[PDB]
Amino acid sequence: AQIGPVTDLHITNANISPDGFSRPAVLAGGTFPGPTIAGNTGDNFQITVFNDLTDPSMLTDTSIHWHGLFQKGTNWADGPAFVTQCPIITGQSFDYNFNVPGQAGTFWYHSHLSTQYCDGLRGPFVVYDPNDPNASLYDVDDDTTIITLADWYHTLAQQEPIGAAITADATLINGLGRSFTNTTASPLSVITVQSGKRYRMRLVSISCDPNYLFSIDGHDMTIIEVDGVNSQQLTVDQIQIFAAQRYSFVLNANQPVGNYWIRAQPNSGGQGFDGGINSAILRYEGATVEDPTTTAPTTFSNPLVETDLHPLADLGVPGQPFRGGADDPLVLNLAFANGRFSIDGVSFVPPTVPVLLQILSGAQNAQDLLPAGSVISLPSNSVIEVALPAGAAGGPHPFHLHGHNFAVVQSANNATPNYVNPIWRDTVSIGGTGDNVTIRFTTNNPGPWFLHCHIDWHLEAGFAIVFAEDIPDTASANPVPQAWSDLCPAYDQAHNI
Ligand SMILES: *[C@@H]1O[C@H](CO)[C@@H](O[C@@H]2O[C@H](CO)[C@@H](O)[C@H](O)[C@H]2NC(C)=O)[C@H](O)[C@H]1NC(C)=O
Ligand SMILES: *[C@@H]1O[C@H](CO)[C@@H](O[C@@H]2O[C@H](CO)[C@@H](O)[C@H](O)[C@H]2NC(C)=O)[C@H](O)[C@H]1NC(C)=O
Ligand SMILES: [Cu+2]
Ligand SMILES: [Cu+2]
Ligand SMILES: [Cu+2]
Ligand SMILES: [Cu+2]
Ligand SMILES: [F-]
Repeated sequence: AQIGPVTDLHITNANISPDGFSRPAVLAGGTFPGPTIAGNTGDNFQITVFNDLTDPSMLTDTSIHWHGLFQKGTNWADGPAFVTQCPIITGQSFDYNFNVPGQAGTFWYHSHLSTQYCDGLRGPFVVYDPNDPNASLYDVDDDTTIITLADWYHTLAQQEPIGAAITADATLINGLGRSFTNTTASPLSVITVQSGKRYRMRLVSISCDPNYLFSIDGHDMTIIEVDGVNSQQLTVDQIQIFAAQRYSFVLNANQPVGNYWIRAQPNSGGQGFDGGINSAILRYEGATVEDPTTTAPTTFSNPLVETDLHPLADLGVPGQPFRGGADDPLVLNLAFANGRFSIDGVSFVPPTVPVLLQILSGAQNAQDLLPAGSVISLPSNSVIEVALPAGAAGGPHPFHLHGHNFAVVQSANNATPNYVNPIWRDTVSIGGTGDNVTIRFTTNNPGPWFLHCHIDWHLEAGFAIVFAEDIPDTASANPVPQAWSDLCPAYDQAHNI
């Protein structure tokens, strides 16, 4: 029941009750989470998105981002509203037609208009590798081995009151889970395994906000992929996974036939597992159909620490092995005050004309681009370093860069940089007060690429900038289809702009 790489995808409103509480939602493919979109490395995806939304309480416009896919030469298909396109209006459709050369791994898709993905438009996106170097580590890798972690809110995203704290009402694992308050014994998700087999579990955070402490009672987890990047095998018994991150791990079904709790503890909202909140079930074939009776340890033996991860391939680190050892070394001042986030003193407010369209129309330096102060040019064919020192309220903030993955030269909670063999990924926690999480990449992908905190509430409140990478080559690199050119006139007509 995976769809793609060529598929329609209808975006609708419907009622759902994933924790026993009914509310309206914004859904892809009629379900929460949406159906898995899948193909093989190098495939041409043609995802024709039909906007059938009618309920303005969750916005009737939409735009979809394919998280972690580089979109080289297809910046117009990336999805962030007012960065690479105007939204699709209701009753219209749009073909996101792109290729995935050189990528294979676990991704996801989500609305990238306002906080709409929180209202339900989120699902997995898997690019399989027919020649996967990790293939011999497991037996089973299919739709039944994808594990999504989601925060779910009873209050609609657009209706979250100004000046009140936002927390979720349930953790959903594979779309099901129980509410933190007024808990009812609604169905839990079951992940089924066969004793003796090995599974590539593809763990996807589709969170709007919390990070999760993920574990499986009685089991350990051997990480083999991080945000699309193959890793050396790293065995852990708990994974702290931040919004929008992905891991693949090998699960060896090597415990007695039985039932085992799957745990996903968010950093906000309900604490613990009373009444079966924050829980799913790992069930072995032949086990009794009943809840697990297992318990977690008080202290985990081998939690994931990001500096323990290393690429499977020899990826290195571009630039020179010291702070500022890049062609374009940046240090961002990341701040929060009075309900708004800012980067270098500027709070992101989406522009009327998408950044890409501004560039195609001839705006040719970043000082000419709107929003003023929110668009930073990057030079072509250059090593970029971005230091992201933490401290802003609401952390730990998982920062994400479109169009690229990056070397994590410095991770949370550890002052030592790694210029030799750090993991590469696309979403990274910037940690806690005094940290200096730092990323590096090379600019080989012309176009405007969003950089933002992936806590969606923080993005909405301004925690973003756009890197206008290689402005001079953006138009030649990214020819645009007529349907894309039609988006802004249709949107602005519908909204009387
Ligand atoms: C994080 O690392 C960056 C460099 O990657 C530091 O930036 C330097 O900051 C000082 C002022 O604090 C400037 O004088 C330097 O020009 C900056 N660049 C360098 C040394 O390469 C930054 O201070 C670090 N931040 C924290 C909080 O540790
Ligand atoms: C803090 O981060 C550093 C840098 O990633 C880690 O240092 C590496 O540790 C490994 C394992 O012992 C050594 O092989 C490397 O040579 C170290 N690299 C550097 C540059 O020092 C360190 O382990 C991390 N600290 C903790 C507690 O995990
Ligand atoms: Cu994303
Ligand atoms: Cu993205
Ligand atoms: Cu944030
Ligand atoms: Cu984004
Ligand atoms: F992305």
